[PDB]
Amino acid sequence: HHWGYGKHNGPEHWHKDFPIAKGERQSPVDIDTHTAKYDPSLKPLSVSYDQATSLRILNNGHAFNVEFDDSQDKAVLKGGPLDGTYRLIQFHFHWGSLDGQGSEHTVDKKKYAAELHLVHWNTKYGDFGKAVQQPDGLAVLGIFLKVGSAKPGLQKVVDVLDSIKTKGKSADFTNFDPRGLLPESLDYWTYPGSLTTPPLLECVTWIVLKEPISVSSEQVLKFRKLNFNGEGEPEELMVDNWRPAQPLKNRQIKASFK
Ligand SMILES: NS(=O)(=O)c1ccc(C(=O)CSc2ncccn2)cc1
Ligand SMILES: [Zn+2]
Repeated sequence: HHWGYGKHNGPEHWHKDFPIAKGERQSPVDIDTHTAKYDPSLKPLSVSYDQATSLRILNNGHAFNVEFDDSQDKAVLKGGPLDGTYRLIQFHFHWGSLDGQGSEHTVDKKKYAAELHLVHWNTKYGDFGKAVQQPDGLAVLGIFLKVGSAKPGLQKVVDVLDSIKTKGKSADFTNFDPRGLLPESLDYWTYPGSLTTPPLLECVTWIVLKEPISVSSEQVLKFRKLNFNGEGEPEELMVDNWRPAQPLKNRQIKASFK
Protein backbone atom coordinates (compact mmCIF):
# COMPACT_ATOMS: atom_id res chain seq x y z
CA HIS A 1 0.00 0.00 0.00
CA HIS A 2 2.42 2.69 -1.22
CA TRP A 3 1.65 6.27 -2.25
CA GLY A 4 0.22 7.17 -5.60
CA TYR A 5 -2.49 9.14 -7.36
CA GLY A 6 -5.79 7.43 -6.02
CA LYS A 7 -8.27 6.31 -4.93
CA HIS A 8 -6.96 5.30 -1.30
CA ASN A 9 -3.30 6.36 -1.79
CA GLY A 10 -3.43 9.92 -3.28
CA PRO A 11 -2.37 13.31 -2.04
CA GLU A 12 -4.81 13.43 0.80
CA HIS A 13 -3.17 10.31 2.35
CA TRP A 14 0.53 11.15 1.97
CA HIS A 15 0.82 12.82 5.39
CA LYS A 16 0.52 9.41 7.16
CA ASP A 17 3.83 8.17 5.66
CA PHE A 18 5.39 11.65 5.13
CA PRO A 19 4.27 14.01 7.93
CA ILE A 20 6.10 16.99 6.27
CA ALA A 21 3.11 16.94 3.85
CA LYS A 22 1.52 19.40 6.42
CA GLY A 23 4.74 21.42 6.72
CA GLU A 24 5.41 25.15 6.44
CA ARG A 25 6.82 25.28 2.85
CA GLN A 26 4.90 22.71 0.80
CA SER A 27 4.38 22.86 -2.97
CA PRO A 28 2.63 23.44 -5.27
CA VAL A 29 0.75 26.70 -4.45
CA ASP A 30 -1.76 28.96 -6.17
CA ILE A 31 0.06 32.02 -7.62
CA ASP A 32 -2.17 35.01 -6.89
CA THR A 33 -0.78 37.36 -9.51
CA HIS A 34 -2.10 40.52 -7.90
CA THR A 35 -0.36 39.82 -4.55
CA ALA A 36 2.97 38.59 -6.00
CA LYS A 37 5.47 41.42 -5.36
CA TYR A 38 7.58 42.67 -8.29
CA ASP A 39 11.24 42.55 -7.06
CA PRO A 40 13.60 44.74 -9.05
CA SER A 41 16.53 43.05 -7.34
CA LEU A 42 15.74 39.72 -9.15
CA LYS A 43 18.08 38.87 -12.10
CA PRO A 44 17.21 37.46 -15.49
CA LEU A 45 17.24 33.68 -15.34
CA SER A 46 20.30 32.09 -17.00
CA VAL A 47 19.50 28.76 -18.67
CA SER A 48 22.53 27.14 -20.32
CA TYR A 49 21.42 23.90 -21.95
CA ASP A 50 23.77 23.98 -25.05
CA GLN A 51 25.79 20.97 -23.77
CA ALA A 52 23.03 18.94 -22.17
CA THR A 53 23.44 15.10 -22.46
CA SER A 54 20.24 13.21 -22.06
CA LEU A 55 20.74 9.47 -21.42
CA ARG A 56 17.49 7.57 -20.84
CA ILE A 57 13.73 7.85 -20.27
CA LEU A 58 12.06 5.93 -17.45
CA ASN A 59 8.44 5.20 -16.46
CA ASN A 60 8.81 5.26 -12.68
CA GLY A 61 5.18 4.38 -11.98
CA HIS A 62 4.19 8.04 -11.20
CA ALA A 63 5.37 9.90 -14.32
CA PHE A 64 8.19 9.52 -16.86
CA ASN A 65 11.68 11.00 -16.24
CA VAL A 66 14.06 12.11 -18.98
CA GLU A 67 17.43 11.78 -17.32
CA PHE A 68 20.65 13.64 -17.93
CA ASP A 69 24.36 13.19 -17.39
CA ASP A 70 24.97 15.39 -14.40
CA SER A 71 28.58 14.26 -13.74
CA GLN A 72 30.05 17.46 -15.20
CA ASP A 73 28.83 21.10 -15.42
CA LYS A 74 26.89 20.83 -18.78
CA ALA A 75 23.22 21.94 -18.48
CA VAL A 76 22.97 24.54 -15.71
CA LEU A 77 20.56 27.01 -14.26
CA LYS A 78 21.80 30.12 -12.46
CA GLY A 79 20.87 33.79 -11.98
CA GLY A 80 17.26 34.49 -11.38
CA PRO A 81 16.74 34.31 -7.54
CA LEU A 82 19.60 31.72 -7.18
CA ASP A 83 23.03 31.98 -5.54
CA GLY A 84 25.44 29.75 -7.32
CA THR A 85 25.02 27.02 -9.97
CA TYR A 86 22.43 24.27 -10.34
CA ARG A 87 22.89 21.23 -12.62
CA LEU A 88 20.08 19.64 -14.56
CA ILE A 89 19.42 16.00 -13.49
CA GLN A 90 15.98 15.17 -15.02
CA PHE A 91 12.71 16.57 -16.28
CA HIS A 92 9.19 15.15 -16.04
CA PHE A 93 5.58 16.29 -16.36
CA HIS A 94 2.31 16.25 -14.43
CA TRP A 95 -0.94 16.08 -16.40
CA GLY A 96 -4.64 15.53 -16.30
CA SER A 97 -7.36 13.12 -17.50
CA LEU A 98 -8.89 16.15 -19.29
CA ASP A 99 -7.53 19.35 -20.76
CA GLY A 100 -9.04 21.43 -17.93
CA GLN A 101 -6.74 20.12 -15.23
CA GLY A 102 -3.22 18.63 -14.81
CA SER A 103 -0.99 21.48 -13.58
CA GLU A 104 0.33 21.51 -9.98
CA HIS A 105 0.81 25.26 -9.65
CA THR A 106 -2.23 27.35 -10.57
CA VAL A 107 -2.39 31.06 -11.61
CA ASP A 108 -5.32 32.97 -10.05
CA LYS A 109 -6.85 29.46 -9.56
CA LYS A 110 -6.46 28.65 -13.31
CA LYS A 111 -5.40 25.02 -13.98
CA TYR A 112 -3.35 24.26 -17.07
CA ALA A 113 -3.49 20.96 -18.96
CA ALA A 114 -0.02 19.95 -17.72
CA GLU A 115 3.18 21.23 -16.08
CA LEU A 116 6.83 20.45 -17.00
CA HIS A 117 9.43 20.35 -14.17
CA LEU A 118 13.17 20.71 -15.03
CA VAL A 119 14.93 19.56 -11.82
CA HIS A 120 18.39 20.93 -10.91
CA TRP A 121 20.62 20.44 -7.83
CA ASN A 122 22.98 22.95 -6.23
CA THR A 123 26.57 22.05 -7.09
CA LYS A 124 27.78 23.27 -3.69
CA TYR A 125 26.38 19.95 -2.28
CA GLY A 126 28.23 17.57 -4.61
CA ASP A 127 25.24 15.40 -5.64
CA PHE A 128 21.42 15.23 -5.75
CA GLY A 129 21.02 13.00 -2.72
CA LYS A 130 22.96 15.38 -0.41
CA ALA A 131 21.32 18.44 -2.02
CA VAL A 132 17.74 17.33 -1.15
CA GLN A 133 18.73 17.50 2.55
CA GLN A 134 19.35 21.25 2.32
CA PRO A 135 16.88 24.16 2.21
CA ASP A 136 18.61 25.62 -0.91
CA GLY A 137 19.45 22.19 -2.46
CA LEU A 138 17.27 22.20 -5.59
CA ALA A 139 15.94 24.59 -8.19
CA VAL A 140 12.92 23.36 -10.13
CA LEU A 141 11.97 25.34 -13.30
CA GLY A 142 8.22 24.87 -13.85
CA ILE A 143 6.59 25.56 -17.24
CA PHE A 144 2.81 25.37 -17.94
CA LEU A 145 1.42 23.48 -20.96
CA LYS A 146 -1.84 24.52 -22.70
CA VAL A 147 -3.46 22.63 -25.57
CA GLY A 148 -3.30 24.35 -28.99
CA SER A 149 -0.49 24.28 -31.52
CA ALA A 150 1.90 21.30 -31.35
CA LYS A 151 5.37 21.72 -29.73
CA PRO A 152 7.78 20.32 -32.36
CA GLY A 153 10.55 20.00 -29.72
CA LEU A 154 8.28 17.73 -27.65
CA GLN A 155 7.62 15.17 -30.42
CA LYS A 156 10.75 13.03 -29.83
CA VAL A 157 9.55 12.49 -26.20
CA VAL A 158 5.97 11.67 -27.31
CA ASP A 159 7.14 9.14 -29.85
CA VAL A 160 9.19 6.99 -27.41
CA LEU A 161 6.35 6.66 -24.86
CA ASP A 162 4.88 3.53 -26.38
CA SER A 163 8.26 1.79 -25.57
CA ILE A 164 7.89 2.66 -21.83
CA LYS A 165 4.16 2.08 -21.36
CA THR A 166 4.31 0.41 -17.96
CA LYS A 167 6.02 0.99 -14.62
CA GLY A 168 9.67 0.05 -14.50
CA LYS A 169 10.28 0.30 -18.32
CA SER A 170 13.18 2.40 -19.63
CA ALA A 171 14.69 3.24 -23.04
CA ASP A 172 17.85 4.88 -24.43
CA PHE A 173 17.12 8.52 -25.02
CA THR A 174 20.16 10.32 -26.20
CA ASN A 175 20.68 13.71 -27.90
CA PHE A 176 17.39 15.18 -26.63
CA ASP A 177 17.66 19.03 -26.48
CA PRO A 178 15.54 20.50 -23.67
CA ARG A 179 15.86 24.00 -25.22
CA GLY A 180 13.07 22.90 -27.55
CA LEU A 181 10.60 22.86 -24.48
CA LEU A 182 11.14 26.51 -23.42
CA PRO A 183 8.74 29.39 -24.21
CA GLU A 184 9.99 32.66 -25.68
CA SER A 185 9.97 34.72 -22.45
CA LEU A 186 11.89 33.77 -19.21
CA ASP A 187 9.73 36.12 -16.97
CA TYR A 188 9.00 34.18 -13.80
CA TRP A 189 7.54 33.95 -10.29
CA THR A 190 9.63 32.43 -7.47
CA TYR A 191 9.07 31.20 -3.91
CA PRO A 192 10.61 28.68 -1.43
CA GLY A 193 8.88 25.25 -1.45
CA SER A 194 9.15 21.53 -1.60
CA LEU A 195 9.23 18.41 -3.79
CA THR A 196 5.58 17.82 -4.88
CA THR A 197 5.81 14.04 -4.45
CA PRO A 198 7.04 11.98 -1.46
CA PRO A 199 9.41 12.47 0.27
CA LEU A 200 8.00 16.02 0.03
CA LEU A 201 11.36 17.48 1.23
CA GLU A 202 11.42 21.27 1.82
CA CYS A 203 14.54 21.77 -0.37
CA VAL A 204 13.29 23.60 -3.50
CA THR A 205 13.60 27.17 -4.85
CA TRP A 206 10.66 27.17 -7.28
CA ILE A 207 10.95 29.25 -10.46
CA VAL A 208 7.61 29.20 -12.42
CA LEU A 209 7.62 30.75 -15.94
CA LYS A 210 4.69 33.06 -16.70
CA GLU A 211 4.44 32.13 -20.41
CA PRO A 212 3.03 28.64 -21.07
CA ILE A 213 4.12 26.46 -24.05
CA SER A 214 1.45 25.08 -26.43
CA VAL A 215 1.24 21.39 -27.16
CA SER A 216 -1.29 19.65 -29.37
CA SER A 217 -4.25 17.57 -28.26
CA GLU A 218 -2.57 14.56 -29.98
CA GLN A 219 0.66 15.11 -27.96
CA VAL A 220 -1.12 15.24 -24.55
CA LEU A 221 -3.36 12.24 -25.57
CA LYS A 222 -0.15 10.19 -25.87
CA PHE A 223 0.84 11.07 -22.29
CA ARG A 224 -2.57 9.76 -21.18
CA LYS A 225 -1.91 6.33 -22.79
CA LEU A 226 0.90 5.58 -20.38
CA ASN A 227 0.19 3.32 -17.43
CA PHE A 228 0.81 3.55 -13.64
CA ASN A 229 0.78 -0.30 -13.45
CA GLY A 230 3.58 -2.68 -14.47
CA GLU A 231 3.49 -5.06 -17.45
CA GLY A 232 1.03 -7.93 -17.01
CA GLU A 233 -1.08 -5.98 -14.44
CA PRO A 234 -4.55 -4.55 -15.11
CA GLU A 235 -4.42 -1.29 -16.90
CA GLU A 236 -4.56 1.94 -14.76
CA LEU A 237 -4.09 4.89 -17.14
CA MET A 238 -1.36 7.36 -15.99
CA VAL A 239 -3.54 10.50 -15.62
CA ASP A 240 -4.14 13.04 -12.93
CA ASN A 241 -0.67 12.63 -11.44
CA TRP A 242 -0.70 16.13 -9.87
CA ARG A 243 -0.78 17.31 -6.28
CA PRO A 244 -3.29 20.15 -5.61
CA ALA A 245 -2.28 23.65 -4.31
CA GLN A 246 -1.14 23.66 -0.69
CA PRO A 247 -1.39 26.42 1.94
CA LEU A 248 0.98 29.36 1.29
CA LYS A 249 1.45 29.97 5.05
CA ASN A 250 4.21 32.35 5.82
CA ARG A 251 5.55 32.85 2.23
CA GLN A 252 5.91 35.63 -0.34
CA ILE A 253 5.81 34.93 -4.10
CA LYS A 254 8.07 37.36 -6.02
CA ALA A 255 7.72 38.36 -9.70
CA SER A 256 10.66 39.10 -11.98
CA PHE A 257 8.41 41.36 -14.11
CA LYS A 258 6.09 44.33 -13.71
N1 LIG B 1 7.64 17.21 -8.72
S1 LIG B 1 9.10 17.81 -8.30
O1 LIG B 1 8.95 18.57 -7.07
O2 LIG B 1 9.79 18.47 -9.41
C1 LIG B 1 10.13 16.43 -7.86
C2 LIG B 1 9.55 15.45 -7.06
C3 LIG B 1 10.30 14.36 -6.70
C4 LIG B 1 11.65 14.26 -7.11
C5 LIG B 1 12.44 13.05 -6.75
O3 LIG B 1 13.63 12.97 -7.11
C6 LIG B 1 11.74 11.94 -5.94
S2 LIG B 1 12.80 10.46 -5.71
C7 LIG B 1 13.86 11.00 -4.48
N2 LIG B 1 14.85 10.12 -4.21
C8 LIG B 1 15.74 10.48 -3.22
C9 LIG B 1 15.53 11.65 -2.46
C10 LIG B 1 14.48 12.52 -2.84
N3 LIG B 1 13.64 12.18 -3.82
C11 LIG B 1 12.20 15.29 -7.87
C12 LIG B 1 11.43 16.37 -8.30
ZN1 LIG C 1 7.19 17.44 -10.69
